Amino acid sequence: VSDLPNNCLNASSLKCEIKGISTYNVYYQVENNGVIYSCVSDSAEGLEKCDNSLNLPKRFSKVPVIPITKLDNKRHFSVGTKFFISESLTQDNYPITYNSYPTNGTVCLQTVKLSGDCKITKSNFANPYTVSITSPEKIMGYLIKKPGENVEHKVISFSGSASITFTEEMLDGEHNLLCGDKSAKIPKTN
Amino acid sequence: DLPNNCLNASSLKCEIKGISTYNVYYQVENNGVIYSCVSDSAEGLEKCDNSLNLPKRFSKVPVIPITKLDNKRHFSVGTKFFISESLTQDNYPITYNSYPTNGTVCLQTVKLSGDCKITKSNFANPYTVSITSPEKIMGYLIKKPGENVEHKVISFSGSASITFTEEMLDGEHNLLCGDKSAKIPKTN
Ligand SMILES: *[C@@H]1O[C@H](CO)[C@@H](O[C@@H]2O[C@H](CO)[C@@H](O)[C@H](O)[C@H]2NC(C)=O)[C@H](O)[C@H]1NC(C)=O
Ligand SMILES: *[C@@H]1O[C@H](CO)[C@@H](O[C@@H]2O[C@H](CO)[C@@H](O)[C@H](O)[C@H]2NC(C)=O)[C@H](O)[C@H]1NC(C)=O
Ligand SMILES: *[C@@H]1O[C@H](CO)[C@@H](O)[C@H](O)[C@H]1NC(C)=O
Ligand SMILES: *[C@@H]1O[C@H](CO)[C@@H](O)[C@H](O)[C@H]1NC(C)=O
Repeated sequence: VSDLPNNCLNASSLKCEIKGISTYNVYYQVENNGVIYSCVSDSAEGLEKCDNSLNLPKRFSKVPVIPITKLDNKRHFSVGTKFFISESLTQDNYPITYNSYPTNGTVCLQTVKLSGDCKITKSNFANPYTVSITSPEKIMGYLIKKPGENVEHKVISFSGSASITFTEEMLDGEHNLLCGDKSAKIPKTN
Repeated sequence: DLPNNCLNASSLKCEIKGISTYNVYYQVENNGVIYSCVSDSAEGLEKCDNSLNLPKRFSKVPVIPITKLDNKRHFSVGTKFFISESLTQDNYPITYNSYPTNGTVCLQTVKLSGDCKITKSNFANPYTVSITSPEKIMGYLIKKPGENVEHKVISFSGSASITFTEEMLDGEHNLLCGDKSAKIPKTN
């Protein structure tokens, strides 16, 4: 029971400090016996007493996201930010634990986009403004977004299948339905 | 200007800050002010400090950061620089491939990306497969998990014929192409 990564787990038992809050995970370090451990988690549990825990959300959405690498489709696909492990630019890779995985590296904060398999179809059952989204993965996210908006905390998580009926404000020619790695233009009403 | 001083290292005091497998991160000085820079073009940087291992060309196959640390050993094809956000809310101006922005530079272990289909065509050599891809350029590599093979990645357009070597026929090498991986079988 080698418990190196465990130090990040009991943080209800240690002096803790949040260093950063992203849309989908938290960046914090904890002290034990004078040694500092860096941690990244997608779970907000037990971090209430940490310093800088003021804006710690109720829970984190667990939808699959990946970094946006082409900067010009940032406005289109952005759904917030997340913390990632990366390599040090000065080779000072320090020990750090990511979602209870021990590793070496540093912390990167990056704007992210939805990802994963999501099937989009137009439904027979209601109307051309009702769509069905399905996914073989445990959790899949979708977001309806006009480019440039800040609707980052409106990612909806679903398991297996869901149905959406577009509102009228969405039925201009500028709203896109983002689901997993997919983007589909939402039609104009008339 | 935002990209001007930075597409202009040949005439200025340049300094390379890092060289990844697929691009270079440098900075330039003009009239006393420093400008950060990220380019996948090696040209014009010869005069920069720390230029010894600056390659002739950077491969331009699409690559994206590995987000699940577990399957790093299997898919890794080197490292690349990317723009990120300041953790301390101090975002400075950077030019990425002549695209100007605010942010921070990140260095991330990277994997192959894009659409690639592994179809084993009927040929005369048992060890020859055909790969297809609709993208303008696509990349592939033969590696065994953990193999430190970077700069062994191959560009191709439309299609390509891969003729396996002997060593690759241990059941431990994978055909990485785009976002696809396939296991090279044991044959005797
Ligand atoms: C992270 O890096 C450390 C080294 O800083 C690795 O831990 C061992 O550290 C000793 C120093 O006492 C080195 O001599 C060893 O080479 C390292 N062990 C091994 C097996 O490589 C550690 O393994 C690295 N990875 C993780 C997940 O901690
Ligand atoms: C993001 O980048 C823009 C680039 O135009 C910044 O805008 C100006 O940047 C120059 C230096 O690059 C400063 O001297 C100006 O004071 C900036 N402000 C304006 C209004 O032009 C901008 O400050 C950067 N940051 C943000 C949050 O947009
Ligand atoms: C660490 O402490 C937490 C309670 O804050 C508990 O969930 C966990 O089981 C503890 N682990 C060990 C090894 O004591
Ligand atoms: C960059 O360098 C050239 C070198 O002749 C210089 O004249 C000018 O400042 C810049 N030119 C361009 C096209 O950016």
